[PDB]
Amino acid sequence: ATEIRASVGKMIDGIGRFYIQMCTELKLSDYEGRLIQNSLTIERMVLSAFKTGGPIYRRVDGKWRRELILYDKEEIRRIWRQANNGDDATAGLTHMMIWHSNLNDATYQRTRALVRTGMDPRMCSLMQGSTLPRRSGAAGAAVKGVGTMVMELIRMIKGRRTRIAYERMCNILKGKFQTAAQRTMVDQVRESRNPGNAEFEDLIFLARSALILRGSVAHKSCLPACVYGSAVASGYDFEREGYSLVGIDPFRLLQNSQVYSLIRPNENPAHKSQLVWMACHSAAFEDLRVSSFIRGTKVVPRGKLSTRGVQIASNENMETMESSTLELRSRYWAIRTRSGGNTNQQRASSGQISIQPTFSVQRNLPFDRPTIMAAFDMRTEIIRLMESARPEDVSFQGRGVFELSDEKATSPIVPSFGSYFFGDNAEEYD
Amino acid sequence: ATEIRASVGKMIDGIGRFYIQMCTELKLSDYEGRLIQNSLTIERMVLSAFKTGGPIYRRVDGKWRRELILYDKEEIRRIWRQANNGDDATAGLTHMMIWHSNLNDATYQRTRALVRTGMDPRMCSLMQGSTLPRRSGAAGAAVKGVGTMVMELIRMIKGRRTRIAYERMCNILKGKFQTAAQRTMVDQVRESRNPGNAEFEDLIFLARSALILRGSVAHKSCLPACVYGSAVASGYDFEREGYSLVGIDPFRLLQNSQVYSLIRPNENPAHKSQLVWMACHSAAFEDLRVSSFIRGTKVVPRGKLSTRGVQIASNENMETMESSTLELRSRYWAIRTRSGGNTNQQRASSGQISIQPTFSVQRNLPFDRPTIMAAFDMRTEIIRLMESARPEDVSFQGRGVFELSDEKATSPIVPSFGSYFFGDNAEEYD
Amino acid sequence: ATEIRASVGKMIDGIGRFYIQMCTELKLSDYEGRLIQNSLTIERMVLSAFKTGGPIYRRVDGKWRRELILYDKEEIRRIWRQANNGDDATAGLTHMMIWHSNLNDATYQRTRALVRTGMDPRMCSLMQGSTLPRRSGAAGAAVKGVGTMVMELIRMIKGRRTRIAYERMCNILKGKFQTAAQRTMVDQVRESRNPGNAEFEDLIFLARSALILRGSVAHKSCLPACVYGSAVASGYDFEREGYSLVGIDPFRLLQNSQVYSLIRPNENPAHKSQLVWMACHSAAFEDLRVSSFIRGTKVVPRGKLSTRGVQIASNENMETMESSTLELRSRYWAIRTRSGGNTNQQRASSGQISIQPTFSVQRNLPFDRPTIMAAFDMRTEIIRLMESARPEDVSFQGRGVFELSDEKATSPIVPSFGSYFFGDNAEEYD
Ligand SMILES: Cc1cc(Br)cnc1N1CCN(C(=O)c2c(-c3ccccc3Cl)noc2C)CC1
Ligand SMILES: Cc1cc(Br)cnc1N1CCN(C(=O)c2c(-c3ccccc3Cl)noc2C)CC1
Ligand SMILES: Cc1cc(Br)cnc1N1CCN(C(=O)c2c(-c3ccccc3Cl)noc2C)CC1
Repeated sequence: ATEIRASVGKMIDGIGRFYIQMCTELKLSDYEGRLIQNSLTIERMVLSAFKTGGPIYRRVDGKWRRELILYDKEEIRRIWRQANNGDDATAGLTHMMIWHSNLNDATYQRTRALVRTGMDPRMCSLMQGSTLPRRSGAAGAAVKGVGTMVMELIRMIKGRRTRIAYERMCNILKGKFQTAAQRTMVDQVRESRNPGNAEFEDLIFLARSALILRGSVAHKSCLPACVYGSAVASGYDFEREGYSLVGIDPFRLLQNSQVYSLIRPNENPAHKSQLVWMACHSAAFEDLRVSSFIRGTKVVPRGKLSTRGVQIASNENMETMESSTLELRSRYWAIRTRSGGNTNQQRASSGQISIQPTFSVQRNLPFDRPTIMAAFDMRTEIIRLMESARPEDVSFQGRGVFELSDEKATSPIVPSFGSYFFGDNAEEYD
Repeated sequence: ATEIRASVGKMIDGIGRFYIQMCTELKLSDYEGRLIQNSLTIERMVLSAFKTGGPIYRRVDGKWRRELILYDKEEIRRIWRQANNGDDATAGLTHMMIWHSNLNDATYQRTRALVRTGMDPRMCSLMQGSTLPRRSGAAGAAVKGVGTMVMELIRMIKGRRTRIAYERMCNILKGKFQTAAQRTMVDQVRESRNPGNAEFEDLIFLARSALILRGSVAHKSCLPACVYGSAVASGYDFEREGYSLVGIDPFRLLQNSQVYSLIRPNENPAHKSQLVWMACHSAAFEDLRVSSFIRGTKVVPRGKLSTRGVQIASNENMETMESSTLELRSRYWAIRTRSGGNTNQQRASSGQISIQPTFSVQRNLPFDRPTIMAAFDMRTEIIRLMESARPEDVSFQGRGVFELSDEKATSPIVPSFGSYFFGDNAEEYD
Repeated sequence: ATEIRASVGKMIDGIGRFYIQMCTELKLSDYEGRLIQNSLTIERMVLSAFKTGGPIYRRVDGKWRRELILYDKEEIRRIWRQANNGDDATAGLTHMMIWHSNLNDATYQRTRALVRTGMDPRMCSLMQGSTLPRRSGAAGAAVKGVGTMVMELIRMIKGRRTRIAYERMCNILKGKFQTAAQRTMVDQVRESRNPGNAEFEDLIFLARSALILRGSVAHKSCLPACVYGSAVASGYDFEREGYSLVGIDPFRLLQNSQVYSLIRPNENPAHKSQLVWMACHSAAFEDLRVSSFIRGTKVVPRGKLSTRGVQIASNENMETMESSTLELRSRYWAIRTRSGGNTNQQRASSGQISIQPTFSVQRNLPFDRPTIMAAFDMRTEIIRLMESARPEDVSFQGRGVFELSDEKATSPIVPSFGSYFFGDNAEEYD
């Protein structure tokens, strides 16, 4: 833990020093450095570098102005290495990619790409890290969802270093599955010589199963570089204090930060805020109920958000652009989990699925129909297993949210209970 | 459109002139002519004529009095032909039958007739135009529901002009089905020589399918004759202005009309009003949600309506009868559709049917169970097709309600969302 | 009825005289005699007698004190016989056992015992009278649930008087089943020579079926002995007035009684009250909706009750114990039923399970999916039968609740509509 917090603390400290350096280069005011659109361009530039540029937004005579500029990749690559105490520091780079991955996950549906891969577009909840490059970091692998891994595997299916890269991705997917049955099917896809349609059919099956028997997918609060830099500048030592991606730290940092955003004419700044909050705590595919309870205010579905993406395109004119504060704080916090929830055990039950009439009164007599009727080769084992699962089943027994002052997660608050962020479009009402 | 509005405008103009004529014959006051019970008798008389009579209600010394009278069928038949500029005018007649059909559809469940035909009594939503005579008009055919057509077909199954009338009804049903699979099954029932139990079994199957893969059934706002007549009298020219059954016109006319009803001691006039509003816009089997949103006030299920039928029987005594205004106006309007909604296409999906846990918090993990589990000869094609359908699926993408001033349907309002009018009795709570 | 009310009135009159006698022996004040914990010990002592003792709670110098004492079984057995006018009076004894059975049914989940018997722990609603001894009274047999009978039958399966006791329990279970198919399966378990796994598998099947096709299980309001005794003492004659266990009498008696309870530091007295009210009217496995409507205030699930059991263990210290009034009255009353609801008939339907679109408006088009899709050896007959059942189906047509003044059940009030008491734990949210 101390050792982990030490290295994490270093890479966040690196990103910070880099951002401050980059902010002085461009001669940006502190406020300007803390504009989200400016942070994303600077983040983009260091990622492309490993000519490079993008739009940078300044404040001249009461109006927001765009001014795209370019740098040498070598100059940036030099500035990054040196902000990270000599080392090449690839870890801090994939941390900015995962942040971009998370914001993409909240902003865009990847339906157009799912159909090409022959996948059900209703698998979006399985698509964490889909806009993340194949062969990302170890951190990138961890964050990638079951569906993402399946999609990457099909692209391959559809040069003996190709076979090892195939087996690598199979093992990444296998390690994510929490049941033996699901894992044995991955062995049958990996062990296959010259993969084709059978493996395609198998991976589509496995994806569907992961909607019920969920895979272990890592979640990491990753913040725009301007949040870290602003903290390094203001006198916070990430190396002496350490840092966590899954503990309280990102929540605490956001509670001590103020980021800004460019907002368009018709857009609701509160809705823009939800989007960046969701991305910040990797929450695109969380239950809206749990997000809402943590944040304090309601977390509304994508289709009910009166907002477009964070990035302002080259097309649109700056004259109508205004700048708003992003509300990125929370009521409570919670530990970010690697778990997909309970998949097996099946240790007893405890519950009630029907009633026995005591009073002679006119009424319907409720019963849990799917569950009662349910109880009446590896695919067969999988089907039977996911037929046993009920939406009513509770995962993460005992674990709860925490107050912002409870840094050591001493006193968990267990909450009393629309769930899907992407279940509200012109074709479906979920 | 202009040509259609021209003929529609003429037949509504005919009905108007007829009603005014009939109102002067009976020496009725304007108010009395606009009593719904009086309109229904006059409507009945011209339909029977093609001795004939019924109850007529007057206002003598502060009390409502019933006074049944009879006319020569020939005299009525003469009065109808002449109000319709010489022509026999059968179209205007079937328009009054469809109005009666719609009021029946809202007033009575046809369960007793469904059981005799060997049909599930839960098919009421398929029963538009069931009280409409076999071999009605072309308009009558259009308005008749899938279930109605099936019921008529069984009565036949249970004289070579019998075979053509059989094939006619098959084609009416076929034209209503929006899938190839459903249509090919109708060919197999029609092509059959000497129909029997196989065809009975096939048509029962087809009826069940039409609850999910819905048929194209026409909907026509048809108003009591007293509404049209009152407009002709007050100076409205249906021929110069044209008229529509599916556009704004009936809504606009109702917004400029005042009809009355006889109300019994225990009855809620507001509930009586809902019933006649439902009948007026052919809405017996609509989603109560959409009816409520259009009308402005809640549209309550039949079992929660403290009202009986519009017609006051010969048995009941007039001394307790009072007269109320029927509230037949709306907040908005909407185009009446021929469509049954989306049945096929299956072009991608876009949506979310599960969640991925981000926070370590005690909770259930929702998922759309029927949908996920779903994906695991013409009857087989039909079953597979209706197993793909979800109640969550959206039909009529882009189309919405309109303000009463938007005559050209320029600006659609898409609404934000109990659905069944007949799902609230002593045996079922739907 | 008069004859039944006569004998019931006698046994309740016996229990009363016994309790008063026992209260004078222990030199208890009236208030103390009406403390629920004191009533349960006295009840326990007469049941064990047929050395015996338990805790008795007094009020000394502003503090509650525990003082366990013992009696001769023979002395108690003498006191019971004589309070019941000479007779041995076993009936009044099983009435106190059924009361304890009901309080257990409300207090404890029997999941740990269900798993040992190889039964689904979600069958709790079938477990009325599980803590009641095998071979109880005839009254005890009636009150025992389908699941209880199955559990007892397995214990047997897992000395030719063993065979008759086996056949006896089979007949008790058979008489409870409301369908022929379920009854014929019980014949196949009973007729079996040397029972084993086939019978185990059959009885588990039968238990599952009874969640949908419910068995006829008796329900009896049985009150703590202190309620009866307090009424005998205050001048009520149960023998002249008669008494009922299923009519108005227990409701009326509770409305004229005041019982007390020992309450722990953290406990909500209102929640303690719900628990004893539930036990009093045998309502552990009723729909919470109907319980709430009758009682007047909400009847909360077990997991949301901030209370533990009624009995205060020898471990816990009395110094923190305070005494509260138990709120055991109701808004209305209802007849306690022997019926499990409608299981067959299938006489038509009457209802609506889909809609037909009238307006061209963007929306989902609801339909009852399970019901529509449903319609597409004795076990097979059972499966098909329970596949026809819908949670929406109405049982007890016409029957309703009554005002406390309507003793003759003249005017039934039919109510307008969380259902499970045990569907709210750390593993399931039902
Ligand atoms: C930014 C931040 C990020 C994370 Br992850 C957690 N904690 C954070 N802060 C740091 C600043 N902070 C203060 O109260 C301070 C400090 C201060 C400075 C550093 C450490 C502690 C303290 Cl207390 N020095 O002056 C004031 C005033 C609030 C908590
Ligand atoms: C009855 C009605 C049915 C339908 Br379908 C649509 N529109 C309708 N009306 C007609 C009457 N109306 C008026 O404002 C008028 C008119 C008037 C008369 C005819 C046409 C237009 C007008 Cl504007 N002449 O005087 C006043 C006053 C309201 C709208
Ligand atoms: C206890 C009780 C249980 C059941 Br089961 C039903 N009814 C019950 N009571 C009895 C007492 N009670 C009274 O009003 C009385 C009576 C009285 C006493 C006995 C009978 C009737 C009456 Cl009215 N004698 O004085 C007053 C005062 C209320 C109703």
